[PDB]
Amino acid sequence: SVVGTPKSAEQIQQEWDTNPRWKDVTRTYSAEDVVALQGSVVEEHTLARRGAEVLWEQLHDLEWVNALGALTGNMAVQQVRAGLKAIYLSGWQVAGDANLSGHTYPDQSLYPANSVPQVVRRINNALQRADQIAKIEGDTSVENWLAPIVADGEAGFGGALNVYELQKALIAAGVAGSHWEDQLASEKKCGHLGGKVLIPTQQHIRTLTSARLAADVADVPTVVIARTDAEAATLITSDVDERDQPFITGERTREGFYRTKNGIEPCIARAKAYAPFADLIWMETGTPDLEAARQFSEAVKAEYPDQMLAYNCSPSFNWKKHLDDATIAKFQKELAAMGFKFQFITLAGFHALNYSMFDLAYGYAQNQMSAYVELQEREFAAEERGYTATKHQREVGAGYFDRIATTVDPNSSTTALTGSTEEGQF
Amino acid sequence: SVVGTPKSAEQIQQEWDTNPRWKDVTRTYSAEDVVALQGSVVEEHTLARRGAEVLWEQLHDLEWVNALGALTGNMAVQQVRAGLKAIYLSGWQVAGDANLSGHTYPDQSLYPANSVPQVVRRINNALQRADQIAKIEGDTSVENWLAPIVADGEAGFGGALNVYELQKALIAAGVAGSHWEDQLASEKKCGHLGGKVLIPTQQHIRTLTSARLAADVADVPTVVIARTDAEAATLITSDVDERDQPFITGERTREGFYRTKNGIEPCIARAKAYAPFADLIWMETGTPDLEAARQFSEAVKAEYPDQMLAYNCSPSFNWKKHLDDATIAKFQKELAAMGFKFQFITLAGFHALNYSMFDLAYGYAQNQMSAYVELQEREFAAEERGYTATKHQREVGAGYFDRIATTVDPNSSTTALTGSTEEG
Amino acid sequence: MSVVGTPKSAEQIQQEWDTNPRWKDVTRTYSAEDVVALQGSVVEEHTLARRGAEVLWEQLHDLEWVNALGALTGNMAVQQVRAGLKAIYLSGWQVAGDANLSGHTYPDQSLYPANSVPQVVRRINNALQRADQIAKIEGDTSVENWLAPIVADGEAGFGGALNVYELQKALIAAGVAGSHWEDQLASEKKCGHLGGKVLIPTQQHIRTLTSARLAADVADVPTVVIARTDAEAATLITSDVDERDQPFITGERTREGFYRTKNGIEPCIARAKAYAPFADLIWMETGTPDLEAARQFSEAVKAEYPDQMLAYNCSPSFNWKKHLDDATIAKFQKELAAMGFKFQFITLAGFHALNYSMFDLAYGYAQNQMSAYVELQEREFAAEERGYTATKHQREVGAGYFDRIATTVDPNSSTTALTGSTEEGQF
Amino acid sequence: SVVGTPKSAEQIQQEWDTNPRWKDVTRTYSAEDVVALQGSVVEEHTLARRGAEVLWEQLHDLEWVNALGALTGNMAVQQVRAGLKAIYLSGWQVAGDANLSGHTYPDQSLYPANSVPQVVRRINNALQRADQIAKIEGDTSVENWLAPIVADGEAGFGGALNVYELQKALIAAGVAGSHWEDQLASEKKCGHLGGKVLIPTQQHIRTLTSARLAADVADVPTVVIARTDAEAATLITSDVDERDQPFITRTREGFYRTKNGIEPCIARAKAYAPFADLIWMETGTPDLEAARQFSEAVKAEYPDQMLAYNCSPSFNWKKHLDDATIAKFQKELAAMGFKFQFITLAGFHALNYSMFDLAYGYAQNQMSAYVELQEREFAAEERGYTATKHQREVGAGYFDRIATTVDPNSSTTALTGSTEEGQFH
Ligand SMILES: C=C(CC(=O)O)C(=O)O
Ligand SMILES: C=C(CC(=O)O)C(=O)O
Ligand SMILES: C=C(CC(=O)O)C(=O)O
Ligand SMILES: C=C(CC(=O)O)C(=O)O
Ligand SMILES: [Mg+2]
Ligand SMILES: [Mg+2]
Ligand SMILES: [Mg+2]
Ligand SMILES: [Mg+2]
Ligand SMILES: [Mg+2]
Ligand SMILES: [Mg+2]
Ligand SMILES: [Mg+2]
Ligand SMILES: [Mg+2]
Repeated sequence: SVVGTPKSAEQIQQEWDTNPRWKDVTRTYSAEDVVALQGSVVEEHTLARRGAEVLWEQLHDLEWVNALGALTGNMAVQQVRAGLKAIYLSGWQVAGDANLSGHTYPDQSLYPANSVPQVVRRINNALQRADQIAKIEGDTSVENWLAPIVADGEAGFGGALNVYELQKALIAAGVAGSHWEDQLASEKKCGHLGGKVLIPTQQHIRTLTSARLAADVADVPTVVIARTDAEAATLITSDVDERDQPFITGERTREGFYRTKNGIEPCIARAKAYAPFADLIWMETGTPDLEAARQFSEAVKAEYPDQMLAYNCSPSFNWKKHLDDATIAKFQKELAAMGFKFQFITLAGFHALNYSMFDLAYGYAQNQMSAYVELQEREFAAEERGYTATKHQREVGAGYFDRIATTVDPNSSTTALTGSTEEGQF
Repeated sequence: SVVGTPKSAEQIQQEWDTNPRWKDVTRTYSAEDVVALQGSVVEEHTLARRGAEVLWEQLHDLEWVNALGALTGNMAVQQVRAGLKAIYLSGWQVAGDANLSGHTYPDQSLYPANSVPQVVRRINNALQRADQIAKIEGDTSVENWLAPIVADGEAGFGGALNVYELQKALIAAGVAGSHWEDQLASEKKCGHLGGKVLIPTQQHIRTLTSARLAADVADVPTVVIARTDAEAATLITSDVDERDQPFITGERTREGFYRTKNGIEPCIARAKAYAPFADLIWMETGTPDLEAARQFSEAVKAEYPDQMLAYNCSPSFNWKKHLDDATIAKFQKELAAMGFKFQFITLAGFHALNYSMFDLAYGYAQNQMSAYVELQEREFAAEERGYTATKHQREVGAGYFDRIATTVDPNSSTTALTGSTEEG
Repeated sequence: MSVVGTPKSAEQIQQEWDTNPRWKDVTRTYSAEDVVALQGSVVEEHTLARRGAEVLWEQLHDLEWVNALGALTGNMAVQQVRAGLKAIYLSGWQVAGDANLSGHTYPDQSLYPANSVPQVVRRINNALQRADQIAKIEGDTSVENWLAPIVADGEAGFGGALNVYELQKALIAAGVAGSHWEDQLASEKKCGHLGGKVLIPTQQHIRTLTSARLAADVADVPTVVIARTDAEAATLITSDVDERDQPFITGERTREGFYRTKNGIEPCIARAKAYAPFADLIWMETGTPDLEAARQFSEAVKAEYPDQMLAYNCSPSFNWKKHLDDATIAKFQKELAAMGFKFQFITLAGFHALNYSMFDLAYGYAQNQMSAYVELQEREFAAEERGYTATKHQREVGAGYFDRIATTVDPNSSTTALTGSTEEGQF
Repeated sequence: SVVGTPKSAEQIQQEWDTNPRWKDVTRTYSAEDVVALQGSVVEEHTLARRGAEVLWEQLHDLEWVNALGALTGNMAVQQVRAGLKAIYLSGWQVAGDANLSGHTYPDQSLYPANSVPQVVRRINNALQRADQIAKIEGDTSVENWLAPIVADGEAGFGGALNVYELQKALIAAGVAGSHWEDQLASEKKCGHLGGKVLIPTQQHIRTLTSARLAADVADVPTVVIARTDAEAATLITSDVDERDQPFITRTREGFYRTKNGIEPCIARAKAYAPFADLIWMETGTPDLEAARQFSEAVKAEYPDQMLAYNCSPSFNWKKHLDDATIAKFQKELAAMGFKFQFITLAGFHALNYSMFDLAYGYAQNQMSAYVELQEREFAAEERGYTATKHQREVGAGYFDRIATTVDPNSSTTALTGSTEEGQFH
């Protein structure tokens, strides 16, 4: 069999040399090194390839790509139904409510390292079902159900090999892009939690190199995003890297960590060091501030004019405490003009899920069915805007599985939608 | 070690004979049969025991117990924060958005049989975290974070042994109660989908016997709920049971199923047959109708006066198409007076999750951050009603893990909440 | 937009069905248009399922026969291929007993979660991929194909036609080459050599085989579909509705409503003929390892379907030397191959190898401590003569492969694994 | 409900003060700190409690406790059937053939952190099934099917909170004991691989403190084992700890070079002793004299301190030792106070060799090779082997008893009419 035969080093090198995808991309390893790791067969990763290709085209074609954190398949389906063109998969939300330990965790890399890959696979499965249903329903209102997924690689759950395996698993699950931050994995934090410990600049370049190598061995053009936590972090594991030494105070903690001077200066320095290894760069920041965003963007683009940036529109900010309604309304449009081409609300799904169930349950506790009927009536009203989930049986594929059943046995007595209350009452 | 030493058959029999929990409960097997299956060690199932005890007390103490379908841990936490005293775990919602295949499924027993147990364990873990956080915060506003979970056993994913293993896994995960329906597992449907096939009355008694046996071997007083699908089902696998023969038309399908006359009559007959084996009885119905509910309740209670009933307030009903606002407002209160002591909205979580994300995403697609700020402002406003999740770091246990970190090393340089944007 | 994973047209699918000799003897009661209607906008490529199915089909026509042993761990499959076997058998019995997603030990009654065999297919493929990766960096060309095709157990499909469909789809996603499907009631499913088996009607099993083929067609891979009949020993059937089953119905029913049926080779031959248009291979479970009974089955099926390939379970559930002499045991698989049994497998080989080897080691260790372990280590050193490599356990699980990843990322790494290892020093 | 009501700080303190289990145990946190973390309900962990209690009793009653690495449930069942009194659960074997990624890995903490807990739960489930079957068969030949499990915590998969969560998950799964090593989690290695990086002495005390705290919050007396990798490791993350500074002698990564050998192992063992129920030093060769030097040095300061010894398959045994020394090896270690002795990778070698041997024979001679194995199994029945009868071994008789309890007249029970009933009795 010739199925999945690897490319030659010469073919890979020719693609690196000529495909404009790789115009601004440094690889410190060789094409021969990639082939050496591929064995005799390379599995095709259709959704990872398609998603990465679509995401790269969108980042260059659209004014910007925006996304909301999704922690369930149905969440991603509604994001795409509502007109969004990308899915954001938050590690924070996976820690809080969707990880393979079954526990609720704060955002400290506590959950099992295959948790985000499993949610990537789940979101792709949910979008595939919506795509399958749309086809049998003749629904062409959504152009692309398979929206690219950008997923959270955190600090890679250890060393370069832990990074490699997480990137490989995200690709197997069908990820389009992944982000990687310059924190110590054993002390990893939410960008907006305290107690952050940076790793040396060269160690994060190793992480970004490992993430690219896993994508190259998997033969897919995954979008690699570099995140820096240097705006708030006051600790670093080591002063070994001369690029980090300007910020080192000389003081050490009892753990052996070095105190370091935080702020935009070390973020700009790290962003420039990461740029040759990053398709997008993201700096975590303490406030939603267009002027601070402009300072970062202008400083990076002075050295790397074509470097695209990413911006976390964090729910960890109290928005109307900091900004007026006019500034809130223009916020993403203004960032887009500075080169922030991927913009995302990390914890949108956590807030939508927790608030909506609190609101319904509180009403139900007081007024029982009156509270539920208020929601059902809002759902009927949303059908005008394209909402379909009021008809919950077809939404989860009852019509699709009926079509499988009648394909196998046209005369089946046990199909689902005929005689359903959905057919009768909706 | 004497840890987990089994009870004697004599001790089990004495408990069956004297505990009022077992007043109305038929067991066709013996205490000796239970001990024979327990090996040398019986694992304690703390959350299954506590949950089952609390649920049984609530069903007798409260006017009624009501619940909403939860498909994530955080959903269950908000249900309890909002004042609900029980969690409903829908198999439909697990099929649609929370099962171990990773696929979206319609409600036809397509997902792996350990999926509902995993969500039971997840909900218990989430309620335990809320309980842990409440303790370190000195928050006494919720009396019982460990609300009892009633979970969906569907048709047991095969035979009596598949039923046994699902009940055992639900108990291991900390379930309080489980429901079991008289459908053929291979053709299982949502109560409000078509194409339902019943199994014989005696086969469902075998299912209910197996569910009780698994609870007895696990030494926990799990609430066992019998569901009948006979109101809409027009097929049955076999005419072997004389109790089913009055409804058999004599016609068979090409699959070998028997046509049967559906409606309230076979539901009442099956409910009476199931009553000695059921802590609660549930009949699926085509419309939310207080008079039809009364007919069912009065017919069952004529033979079994103390028999408690359960009612699915289904989102599969178009509520304002059938009922006026006054009838909707009194609906659960009126059912409670008829003996429907467990009432639940099966698909509440699916609708809350899908609608809230559609609404936010649509607004965000049009107006970006303005749409998110509308939600954040609703969250701030809900703090007056007891909503806490606006402070998302403490909500998922950042303060609890900080307390572990400072217990291990009081002088740690790397705790999370100090210097957080949440604090500042 | 991206053209990655664009589906084929119904016309292209139909042209393949009409002209590819793979489909020469294959009946599909649904249409090419029906397949495209179920594929949405994007078809995921299943590289290992495609390659495995292609290799298995070629092997079944090229080799005198394909033989396999039940594997329940990745390392088991790796050793089977290292030892020269060209296919992996994945037993549902072994998954029930020691490798299923419940974490429980079960008898073979479809008690475990339905995604358990797919997970083990993915595990075996991952293990063979690691052996393939290691062989490449070691310049080891002693094994031609590390990615041996996997034939996996679909049992009775864990419910209805839709449960069958989803199990086949998950087996394909995991990289299966072939899957087998039996005519038992899923709710009463048994090991072929346990009692209490309940058949389903002939037409219901054709529905199962149709569903298994449809899932492979929608996944766009030529999966090998194996039909198994349990009619040799089963004395119960769910229904007398199918006229093909009525000749064996006694008329008596159990209190469960099952019909008693006359078991033996006659209903197996009848069912095999009914299944043949829907089956790449046919397997009848049998009560004893008997070459003459195998010949009777083969000749009866091939009289109607001359090119129909057959499969044979060389079951550990047989007491072999109670039934056969050493000469008959030695020629057994060769003689079956000449009758058209082109896939032959020992279902529970892994269970017996694992359980016996650990009992033997643990018993010796309980008595004589390190002397018992050293006896095993010395047998491993001795087996290097036969091509065994796992004595060097660090390279066997990829320490050298991960060192190569580490030095690709950072040539100057201070923290690679094999340099300074006791394996480098002492082996 | 009063089910799972927590103990008071006063009750916990009274147990710490008076139970001889805690005689040699330092806790740097308080009883009040433990109660503060327990919420309103404490889940009972029956198998973790029973296993830890049995293991502690065995370590004081038996000349020594020995074990083999088990990576499947059936492996553990055969170890107990054969007369072993403890199960060892190797992280190396989980990396190689039993982890939740589905991948084959070298021993570098690459697999998901809940992998060893899942195998603990699996082994307990398998031993429970063997116990259930033994009861219905009236088989009293094994006194305790629920042998204590000692499991691998590696370097805790990150920080003190990752340690805490792994210990909690091992306890939930029913572990009796867990081991924890002084390596950097991001660079973790097999004891017998190169490229090991130590963490500071105080950082490992933090790990051991976190492992004890998780057991205290879970209210079970888990056996906590401290492992040092200082015999071979030539790197350490930091020179911050004055106890480590005597061995410090930097790399491009910022690691400090350190002088390896028995001296830093003895120093670390003494520092860990107040926080460790057993202490284990990885070593380069199986050497009774080096073991004696370590044991005598630790017991000089901590006379009752029990030790653990890895009888590693990573050693080429007959290259280093004669048959006489191999025969007495565990007995001699036991006399030095090595009360837990284990062959880490026994299961990997038994599984890989047995399938290679069978598959090679089958490739050459087909059914003749399988019949050789089946005949060895029949022959082993004299020594107590039961798995030749594979249907009863995996619980066909147990599930038949469930089926007939539910419906005595069931027509679909498994063993009646089976080939096992027909051909093996
Ligand atoms: C948790 C952060 C996001 C992150 O660090 O991924 C936030 O508060 O937005
Ligand atoms: C799906 C049903 C509930 C069920 O059958 O569990 C509904 O529509 O409410
Ligand atoms: C259990 C059978 C195999 C099977 O039915 O898969 C045997 O005994 O070989
Ligand atoms: C891999 C080691 C064991 C370990 O470090 O757990 C060995 O070689 O024995
Ligand atoms: Mg994150
Ligand atoms: Mg760049
Ligand atoms: Mg249901
Ligand atoms: Mg009753
Ligand atoms: Mg099988
Ligand atoms: Mg054919
Ligand atoms: Mg280890
Ligand atoms: Mg000590």
